[PDB]
Amino acid sequence: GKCGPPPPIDNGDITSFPLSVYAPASSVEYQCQNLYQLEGNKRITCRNGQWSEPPKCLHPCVISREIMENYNIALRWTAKQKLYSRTGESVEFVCKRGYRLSSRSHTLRTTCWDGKLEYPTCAK
Amino acid sequence: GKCGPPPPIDNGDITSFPLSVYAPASSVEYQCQNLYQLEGNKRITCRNGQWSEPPKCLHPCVISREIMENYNIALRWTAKQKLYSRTGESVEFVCKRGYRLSSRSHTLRTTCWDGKLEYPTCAK
Amino acid sequence: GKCGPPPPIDNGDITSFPLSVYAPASSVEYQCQNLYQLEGNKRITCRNGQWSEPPKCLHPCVISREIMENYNIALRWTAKQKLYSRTGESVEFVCKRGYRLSSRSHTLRTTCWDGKLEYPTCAK
Amino acid sequence: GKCGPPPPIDNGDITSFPLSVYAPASSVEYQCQNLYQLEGNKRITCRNGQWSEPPKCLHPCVISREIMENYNIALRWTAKQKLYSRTGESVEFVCKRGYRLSSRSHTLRTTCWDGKLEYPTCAK
Repeated sequence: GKCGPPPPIDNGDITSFPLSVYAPASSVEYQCQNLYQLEGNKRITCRNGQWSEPPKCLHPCVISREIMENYNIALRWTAKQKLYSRTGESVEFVCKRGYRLSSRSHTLRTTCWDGKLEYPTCAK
Repeated sequence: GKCGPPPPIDNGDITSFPLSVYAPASSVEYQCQNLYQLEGNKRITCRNGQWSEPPKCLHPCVISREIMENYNIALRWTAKQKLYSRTGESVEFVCKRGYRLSSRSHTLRTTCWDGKLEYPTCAK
Repeated sequence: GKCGPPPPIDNGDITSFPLSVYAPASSVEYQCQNLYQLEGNKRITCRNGQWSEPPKCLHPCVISREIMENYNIALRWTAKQKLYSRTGESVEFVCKRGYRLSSRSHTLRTTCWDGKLEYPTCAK
Repeated sequence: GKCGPPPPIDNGDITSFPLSVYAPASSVEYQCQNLYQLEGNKRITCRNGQWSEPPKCLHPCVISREIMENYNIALRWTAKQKLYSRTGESVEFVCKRGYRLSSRSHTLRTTCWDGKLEYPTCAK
C-alpha cells in the first residue's frame, strides 16, 4: 500500500520535499499561491497505494477595464483598489457620473468566485 | 487604447506590481513557477485597448509508482531521481531484474511533455 | 491611525492584493514559501498608524555532500531522501560501512532548525 | 569532483528538481520570486566538488505612508500606483498642495535599489 510522489496541483505546492516512496498512512499538505484560496482539506494521505484527493486552488478575479467602461461603473475606493480579488472577497463599484443602477442589475458590491465577478450595470 | 490590469495565468506570475491602467505600448512580463517551462514569448504588450496573448506554463511530469510497478521498470539512476521532471527533460528507466524491453516499447529514455511521460514497458 | 502597504518579508508573501491605505483594525496575513516554516502569528494588524510585527519564515536545511563525506555518514533511507528538510523535520543518517558513531557525537537522527543541521560523526 | 544538492537562496528557487548528486560540469539555474530582480548570472555550475556562486535576488521597495506624510509628498500617478517597485524601477512623487521641493532634496523621480528608495522632501 505504499505511494509514489504526490501529485502537482495547479497554482499550489506541497509544503515538504517530495520523496520517492511513502508508507501507508503518510500525509503531505498543500498550500495555494498567494491570491489563490485553498478549497477543502489541505492534507492528502497515502492509503492502499493511492493518495487521497488534493484540494483545489480557487482563482482570484482581475478587474476588467473594458467591462467597467461598457457598464458605466468605476471602483468606489480609489485608495483601496482590489485590482485582484481573492475568491470570497468583495469588490465595490459605483456608477459613473451621470448614471444610475439599471433595473435587474447585480448589486454594486459583488463577490469574487473562482475567477468570476458578476458586474453591476448602470444606465444614463 | 489603454489597458487594465494584466491577466493571471496558471502557474505563472507577472514580474512587476500590477497597475490599474496601462498606456498603449506598455508591456509586462511573466515568469513560470519553478518546475514549469514558459512556452512562447514572456512579454505581453498593450495595444488598442487589449493585452497581447500571454505565454503558457507547461507542466512538469511526476513519476508514477503504480505505472512503473505495472510496466516492470525502475529509475536507472538511484542517486539522481527526477521525481518531477520539467517539460523537455528526459527520464531514464531500466527494466527490473528478470525482465526485458517489450517489442513496440518506447525507449527506456523518455521525455516529459507538459505533464505526460510515455513510459517504456518490460516483459519477463 | 491608517497604515500604508504591508511590509515584504523574506521567503513569504501576503495572501491578498496590497492596498495603498488601510483603516485602523484592518489585517492581512502572510504565507511562507513551500519548504519554509512560518514562525509566530501569520496575521498583522494596523493600529495607530503602524502594522504589528510580521512572522518569520524559518529556513529549510540542505544536506551537505562534503560534510557527510568528511563525517563518514550517509542518509539511512535511500528511497526517502530529505535533500531539503523543513525546520522541525528530522533527518536520519547511518555510519558508512566500516565506521561507528564517535564518542560525544550527536545522535544519528537530527533535527533541522532554520537552516542548521547538527550532523553526527562516525569514526573508523 | 561531484556536488551535492544546490544551495537555497533567499527569495529565489532553482528551476529543476534537486538531485542528491551532480557530476562535475553539471549546472542548475535560479529564478527570483516575482518582484525580486536577479543580480548576476542565474546559472551555477558544479566543479571540483563545489557549486559556483549563486545570484542574489534584489529586494523590491514598498512605499511608506509615514515617510510620505512627513515629507509632504504623494504619488504623482493615482491610477498607476507602484506600491511595490522592483529594483531599478522608478517611482514618481509630487509635492502636496501648498508645498515646494526643498533645497538639497532628491529629485521627485527616484529609483528603487534593493529595498531602498531615497524620497524627496517638500517644504511649505
